[PDB]
Amino acid sequence: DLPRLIVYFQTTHDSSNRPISMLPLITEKGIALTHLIVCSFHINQGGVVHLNDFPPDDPHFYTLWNETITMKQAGVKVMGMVGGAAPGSFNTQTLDSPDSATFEHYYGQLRDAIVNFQLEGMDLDVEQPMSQQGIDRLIARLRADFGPDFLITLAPVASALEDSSNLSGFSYTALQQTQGNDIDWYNTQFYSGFGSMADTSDYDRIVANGFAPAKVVAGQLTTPEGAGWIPTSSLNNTIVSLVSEYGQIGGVMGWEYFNSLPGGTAEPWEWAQIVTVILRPGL
Ligand SMILES: *[C@@H]1O[C@H](CO)[C@@H](O)[C@H](O)[C@H]1NC(C)=O
Ligand SMILES: *[C@@H]1O[C@H](CO)[C@@H](O)[C@H](O)[C@H]1NC(C)=O
Ligand SMILES: [Zn+2]
Ligand SMILES: [Zn+2]
Ligand SMILES: [Zn+2]
Ligand SMILES: [Zn+2]
Ligand SMILES: [Zn+2]
Ligand SMILES: [Zn+2]
Ligand SMILES: [Zn+2]
Repeated sequence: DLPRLIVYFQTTHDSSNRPISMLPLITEKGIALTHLIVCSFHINQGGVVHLNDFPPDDPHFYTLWNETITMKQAGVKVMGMVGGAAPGSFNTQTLDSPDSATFEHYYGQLRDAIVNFQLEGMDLDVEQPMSQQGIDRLIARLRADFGPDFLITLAPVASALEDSSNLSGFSYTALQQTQGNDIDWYNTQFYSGFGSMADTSDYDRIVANGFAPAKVVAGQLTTPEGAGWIPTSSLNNTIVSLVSEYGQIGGVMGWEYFNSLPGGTAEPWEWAQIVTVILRPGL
């Protein structure tokens, strides 16, 4: 059900090392959260999968995993993301390995984490180069093992869907051609210099390059701690225009939860309330 409202949840504990609850996203009024992406999972050569600084089964994450059950009860799909800023998950030592046993070993760890933590999807946020063969295999294998209703997404930077600047090495247009039916949507990063939601031009260019609006989620920084943040009012103006063109867009994702403007660390759920008013103004 479009539009999706997706929140990345990377910072899991506050400055006092206390868990940050994800539950206000379902308990505070006026939020239509569709997906919560727990991140960032890391594949480590010679190691075990980590969620940020600890293995996901560590006591550090007891509160997190307990809360995910409640999120799912409320109708939110809980996914993981592997990759992001920290290199190591998609190189020739791990998931891009040309050694079959090495690939099976690290892939098996990812598969096992998905099963053990009862995730409903996986976002492959590839921010270092990975071969075409490697990404194609990973997606096809995930699809093979987890079935057609498991969610598989990627997080291209916006220009990577416009035949331009790309963090991932492989081609997203080639990927869409060969594995597009296995990919539910693209968490498209309109920030860091790679694209802008301040007008419709970038989103329209991506659509014209063969990526359906239903599969292009407009990614947004939730704070100006980075490059390319825009006010939600600007986001709204652009989305109104896009909807007039396409009827339905893929939705919006936010990087990342805990300190989101306007409410900050005190009230980080206010972002999701505002974006819900943008995407579903009749709710
Ligand atoms: C919930 O937390 C308890 C610790 O109080 C832990 O034993 C249990 O495994 C947790 N549940 C999940 C799904 O992680
Ligand atoms: C979005 O923009 C339209 C057109 O300017 C406006 O009517 C509406 O108030 C805006 N919605 C939100 C949630 O800001
Ligand atoms: Zn460790
Ligand atoms: Zn990132
Ligand atoms: Zn990113
Ligand atoms: Zn189905
Ligand atoms: Zn396929
Ligand atoms: Zn093109
Ligand atoms: Zn407030």
